[PDB]
Amino acid sequence: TETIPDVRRLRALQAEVHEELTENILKFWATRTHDPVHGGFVGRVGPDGRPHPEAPRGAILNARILWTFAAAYRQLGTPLYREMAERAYRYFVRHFVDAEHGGVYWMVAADGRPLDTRKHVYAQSFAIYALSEWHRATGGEAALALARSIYDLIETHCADRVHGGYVEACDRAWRPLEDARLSAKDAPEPRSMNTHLHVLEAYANLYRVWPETELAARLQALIELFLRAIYHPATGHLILFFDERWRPRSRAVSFGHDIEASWLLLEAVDVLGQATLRPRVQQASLHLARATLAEGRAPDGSLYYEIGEQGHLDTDRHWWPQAEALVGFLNAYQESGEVLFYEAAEDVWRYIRERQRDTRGGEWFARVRDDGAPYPDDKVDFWKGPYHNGRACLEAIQRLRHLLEHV
Ligand SMILES: O=C[C@H](O)[C@@H](O)[C@H](O[C@@H]1O[C@H](CO)[C@@H](O)[C@H](O)[C@H]1O)[C@H](O)CO
Ligand SMILES: [Cl-]
Repeated sequence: TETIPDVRRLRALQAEVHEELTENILKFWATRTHDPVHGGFVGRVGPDGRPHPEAPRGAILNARILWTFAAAYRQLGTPLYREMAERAYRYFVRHFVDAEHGGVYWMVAADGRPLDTRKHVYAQSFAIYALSEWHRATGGEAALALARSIYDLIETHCADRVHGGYVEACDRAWRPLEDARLSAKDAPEPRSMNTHLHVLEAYANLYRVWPETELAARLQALIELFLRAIYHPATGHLILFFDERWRPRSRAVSFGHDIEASWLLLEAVDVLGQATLRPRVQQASLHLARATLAEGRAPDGSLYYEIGEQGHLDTDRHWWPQAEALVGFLNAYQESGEVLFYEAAEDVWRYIRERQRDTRGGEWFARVRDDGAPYPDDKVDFWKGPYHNGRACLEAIQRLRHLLEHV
C-alpha cells in the first residue's frame, strides 16, 4: 500500500537538487566569498555580487560556512569542499574562538579583532554544530575538544536548572546579559524558541560524535521542553518567545521555524535512540508539517514568512523557509507515507528553481515579494550563509536516495 512517486520523478528531482548544490550554491561560495586579504571569508556580499572583504564578520555566518563545506565534503567527497571547510576552520579557531574565557565571539572585524565580544548561546550552538561536523568529516581532535568545551560553558553559565532551557546571552566573561535579542527584529524576552531550536540541533550533532550520558540527558530535556512548552497542540505552531518559566510572551507564527523543527525534532530523537519518546515527537512533527501545509503556503507552494504579533501575514518569500520546507515535507512524507507531503516538497522546489534562485547573479535571493519581484538585499551577510540551502540540498539528495531504494 505504499504510494511512492515513480523512479523517474524521484531521480529527476534528486538530480536537480544535486545540480543546484554543486553548480550554483557551493560554486558561488567557493569562488565569490573566499577572502585573500584577511584570510577566511567575506562578511558580506551586496546585491550586485560585490564581495566586501572589510565588512565585519559574524560567528554564525562563519560557523555556517564551516558546517556546510564540512557536511558537503563528508557526503560528496569533493576535495575542494574540504579545502573550503579547512579555510573556514582556521579563521574560526584563530579569531572567533575566545582562548581566555572560552566560546565564540559574536562578531569580529575583518582582520580578526573582536568587535562584539558577547557570548550568545545561538552563536555558541552554531559553533558546536559546525565543529562537530568538521570532526565528523575529518576526525580532527581539536575541533571536537573545542566543541565539548563550548557545551560545558553553556551548561555551566546558561542552564536554567529550575525551569529548563537556557539563559541565551552572556558577556565575554560569561556573565548573563539583560538583552538576549539576536537582532532588532526579536522580542525583548528572556527565552526564544529560535535560540533553543539551535541548541537542540547543535547538541544532536555533538551527540553523534560524543555519545556522552549527561549530554543525552540534556538533549532529551530539550526535546521534552519543545513538546511540553514550545509546541502548541491547539495550533500546530511553535510559540516564539517566553519568560523564564516558559509562559508564552508572543503570538507570532513563523512557518519556516515550524517546518524546520518538524524534521529536526525527529532527527534529534533518533540520534538519541529514545524509542519511548519517539511517538510523541512524530506526532508533534507531523502536526507542525500539516499546519505549515495548511496555513503557511502560497498557492504556488512556497512558504510565507510569518504572521506577526498583530496578526499581519508577511507574504515575502525568504530563502530559508523554502529550503527548510523542502526537507520538512520530504521528511513528513518519509514518516507518514502520505504522498501529499511529497507533492508539497516538489511544489516548493519548483518555486526555488523558478523564483528563489538568482540565476543571473548566482546563489539564492534572500527575499522575493509576493508578486515575484526579488528585493535588492545582500547575497551574503551576517544572517545569510550557505547552511539552510546547502543543508536542504544535502538532506533531500540523501532522503531521495533512501526512497529510490524502496524499489
Ligand atoms: O532556523 C531559523 C533561523 O534561526 C532563523 O531565525 C534565521 O533568520 C534570521 O533571524 C534573525 C533573528 O530573528 C533575523 O534578524 C534575521 O533577519 C533572519 O534572517 C535564519 O537562519 C536566517 O538567517
Ligand atoms: Cl544560512
